[PDB]
Amino acid sequence: MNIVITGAKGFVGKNLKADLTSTTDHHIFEVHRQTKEEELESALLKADFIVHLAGVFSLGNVSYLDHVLDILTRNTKKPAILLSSSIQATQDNPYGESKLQGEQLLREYAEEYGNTVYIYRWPNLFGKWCKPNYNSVIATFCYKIARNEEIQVNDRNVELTLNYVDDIVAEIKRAIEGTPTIENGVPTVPNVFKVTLGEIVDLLYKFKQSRLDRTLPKLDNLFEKDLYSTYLSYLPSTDFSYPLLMNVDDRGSFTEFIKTPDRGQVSVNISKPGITKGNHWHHTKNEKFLVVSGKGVIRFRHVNDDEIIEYYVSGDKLEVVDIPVGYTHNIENLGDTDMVTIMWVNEMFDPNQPDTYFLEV
Amino acid sequence: MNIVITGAKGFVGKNLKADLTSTTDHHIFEVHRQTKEEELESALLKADFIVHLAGVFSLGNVSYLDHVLDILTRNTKKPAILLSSSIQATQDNPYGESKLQGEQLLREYAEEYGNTVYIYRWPNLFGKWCKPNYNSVIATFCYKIARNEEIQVNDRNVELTLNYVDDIVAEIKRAIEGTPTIENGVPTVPNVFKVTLGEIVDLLYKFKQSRLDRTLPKLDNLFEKDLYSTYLSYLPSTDFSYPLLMNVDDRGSFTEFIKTPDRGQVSVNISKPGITKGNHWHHTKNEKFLVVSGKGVIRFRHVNDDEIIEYYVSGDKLEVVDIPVGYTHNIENLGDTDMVTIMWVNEMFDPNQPDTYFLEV
Ligand SMILES: [Zn+2]
Ligand SMILES: [Zn+2]
Repeated sequence: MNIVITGAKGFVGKNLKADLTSTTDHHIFEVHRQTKEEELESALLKADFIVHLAGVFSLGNVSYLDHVLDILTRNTKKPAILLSSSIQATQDNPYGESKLQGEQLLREYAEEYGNTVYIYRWPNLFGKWCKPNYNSVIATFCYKIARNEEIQVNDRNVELTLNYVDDIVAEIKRAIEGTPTIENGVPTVPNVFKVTLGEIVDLLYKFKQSRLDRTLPKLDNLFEKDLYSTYLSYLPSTDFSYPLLMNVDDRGSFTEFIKTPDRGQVSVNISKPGITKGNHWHHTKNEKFLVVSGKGVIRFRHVNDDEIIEYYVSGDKLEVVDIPVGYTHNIENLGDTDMVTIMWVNEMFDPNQPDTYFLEV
Repeated sequence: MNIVITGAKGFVGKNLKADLTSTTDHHIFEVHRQTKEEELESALLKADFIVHLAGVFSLGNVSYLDHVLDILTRNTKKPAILLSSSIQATQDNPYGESKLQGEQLLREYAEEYGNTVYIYRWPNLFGKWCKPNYNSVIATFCYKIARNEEIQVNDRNVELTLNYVDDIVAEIKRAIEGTPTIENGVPTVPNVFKVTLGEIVDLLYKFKQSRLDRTLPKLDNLFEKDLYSTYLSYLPSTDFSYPLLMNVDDRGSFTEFIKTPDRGQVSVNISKPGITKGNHWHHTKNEKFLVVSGKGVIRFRHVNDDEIIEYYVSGDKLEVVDIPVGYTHNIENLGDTDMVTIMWVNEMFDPNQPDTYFLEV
């Protein structure tokens, strides 16, 4: 079908368009405030569904929605209309009152012409293509912090009610096919978050500093997860990468990749053609060795024993070798090319309280 | 100094010995129930510290502690004595009463001869070298489950009070140097756990099945962490490794390594000498690429744009490249040897709700 998006050059617009063009077969007609009146009528008349995302001469009727509905008046089919209103319609301030006037206008128009309408009262939004140093405080904070530019926070206790652009787009796609999410008898976007400005700033700064301490976001917390992804989007195009700390010597190198306080950490060990590393055991520290290039052996020997157990392994067949506690173990490069072993460990490395003890074989 | 360990062939014994010999300079004399009376006197007389871990002719005094104290009677120096009693001393059952008689005996002996004594009331213990199908229900469960042998659980609600052998050993080492952990005026091992048999069996089964779904233990939960390490110790010496699921084709392969619900997952991508993979973008799925062998490029292009950004990278210099949302990206092998890239992703892969969209460049 034909979908027209008013305010298509906006934050939600660019996102909805990108998704719809890739995820669907529908013909998408974009409408922005620089779309000659000629095509505006064109697209509107062709329309099967209208996603009205656009905004709201010091005198005179300048309502854009009014104009749009006016033109749709000559549309054979009764295309459904989606109206993005605000939770501000409640409050009594110019912005809220304006958005309220828009709903009212649309319901009246609907009762006369019969178009099915989906009116949502969205809260503040956040997500990737929002513009910084404009209206969105989150986009501004992400953009600045990712550039070590200082930010200004008047009150960290200020609460924010939000919806992530991903939900917004998923809900619109659901309305587009007549299955909107209803709650309290009205269409309403799911997963609304209530967060403090302070919590946001902390999270953002943590995201930036996580680059250095190889830290990760708590991914089972929806808001944090969504915030992390949007933060990444405001990254300078020349700052997508960062150098890791390689510990180098004659045997090769050992590099930490990812560290977490609850699921261990993973590092990369590189061993030169003939060296052997290890020959030690642990009380409770334990690992998972995975060689992704080269070939060699991982040897074990229970502390109270003489039998040596060997595990020949290489990058051709990917297999993990657990390192059970209480066994000294070592790993050796048996090939002529560097051996690279990915190592997962159940805890952070601490030279003061190490849990590793030297013991050959 | 000289440390004698009675019951040195026991669970805590083997552990204390292993640690002390590697972590310290002290001379360790092991004493077990097969140590001729000759040396028993020998070691006891030489002793500077006694760690009494040993146990408690249907008629007659058969108390081993009584005998030990008797011999120490002829020890010039007044070596400190550590006595492992049980929280059972409270209860009124043969075992508890016995352990109570031991404390009493030691305090009386101490008041006369002046030896400083450290009396602890330990709960049930668990840890690596405990023997299965004997007294420890945890060791038995680990040993069996790791062998797909069925287990028998009469009541899952049975509560267990435990101490992990690591704590036991750390506390003894602290007493050995006169700085025992005091609580309620008595020496007491830290980190006591209270767990249900059912919680234990669940955890154990989860540990075994985690092998297949590439899952990880919740490492910030002390009991689980300790339990996981002990479970690994009961693994058959021929079952330390497991095969990973390699997705193979012409371009190379993609293998999942580690999966978690809260910190993402990491996989291993292997690319043949000239292929290119990717050419897609995501809404909120994001990654971290790290090439550990070979060389190539990671290309980016914002969806609403034409500029192509390139990141030349290889295994010589280890550097992570974040994949920001909203940019299509692809990675290509520019070398003549296979390229292996470690890939961390913020969420599990789901072909139904994929968050990946094809888009060249
Ligand atoms: Zn190790
Ligand atoms: Zn990707």
